[PDB]
This record gives sequence, structure tokens and C-alpha cells, in this order.
Amino acid sequence: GIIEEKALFVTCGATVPFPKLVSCVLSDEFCQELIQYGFVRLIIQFGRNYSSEFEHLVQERGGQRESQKIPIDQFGCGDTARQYVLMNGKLKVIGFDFSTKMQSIIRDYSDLVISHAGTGSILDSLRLNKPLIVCVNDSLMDNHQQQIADKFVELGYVWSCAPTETGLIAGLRASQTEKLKPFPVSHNPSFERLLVETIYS
Repeated sequence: GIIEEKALFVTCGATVPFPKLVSCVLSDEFCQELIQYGFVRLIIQFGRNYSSEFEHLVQERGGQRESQKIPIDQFGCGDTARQYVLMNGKLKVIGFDFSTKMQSIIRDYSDLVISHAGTGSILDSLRLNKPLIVCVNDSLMDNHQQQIADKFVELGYVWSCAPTETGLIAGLRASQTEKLKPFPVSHNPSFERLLVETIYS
């Protein structure tokens, strides 16, 4: 069954690098590692202006769209009713939050999150001594989010690993063995990020 225990929240925050790269985080590699991690309830959501693209991963794998509601189809960014299932209730891919509910999802579960470089996302996970895995984007560099990431290492060596089946697993297993010393950068919750998206108050 579902077996409530630990959830896994992942967010790309800024515009994703390439539709194919994301697939790795939502493909066979990620799926296999998920079941091996005791899957529970997967939730994913990001992008806004670019409206993302999603290489039709749901249809590609042959998923089933529950809540009948797909305006612009594609990924339905302007829709909070995105819910897909794999095989048969195996993997649950759902998206219903756009930089305006992230904290809402964590508090509800609060167990484990995979932030590639989300300054806000890591912020909460930090105060909650929650061990997460940071997917660093060596390929890119213009991403300000990563810039803020490289700083975390300077202080120590935050679990950093690029989207690889050999490297990503190292961070996962490591995150379930040791925690990062209480260090909540910026005296403010992920809310501070909200200002970035809002830009003008």
C-alpha cells in the first residue's frame, strides 16, 4: 500500500536546464531508486514564466490522468489539479504549488526534500536538521541559485552530487546516515524567496 512514513519533495525553482535532464529525476533511474527508498507520495512542481515543457513523461511511461482538468495540456502550469500514477498506484506524480505553497507541502510531511539549489527550499530543511541531497548543475552557471549553493560547501561539504545513478545514490545513502550541523543561513524562512518571485512588493 502507500505505507505512510517519509515523503520526497523536489523543486527546480528556476527554469529547468533541459527537459531530458529532468527526466532522469523522474525516469527509470529515479523511480527504481524511489522504490528502493520506500516510496510514499511524490510531489513535484516548478517553473512559471517559461511554463516548463515536460517531455510528456506521464504519457511516455503510459500514466493515467486522474482529476480531469488539462487546459493548455503540456504540463498545465495554470492548473493545480495535476495528478498522475505509474503502473498502478506505484509512483504518484502530483503538482499543486508555484512558489506559493512550498512550505505548505513540507510542514504537512516534513521528512526529506531534494532541492537542486533552491535557496528557500534548503532553508527550511536546514533548520529542521533534515539531511537532503543537492543536485548541483555543473553544466549551467548563470543560475543564481547554484551560486548560493557553492557557498554551502565553503562552510563544509553539503551533500552535493550531479544527476547520476552512481553519484546521486551516494548523496541519498549519505543523507540517511549523517545530518548537517544546525546552520540556518539568513535569519528568515523560505518566505524571503517569495519576494524574488514577487519582485516588486
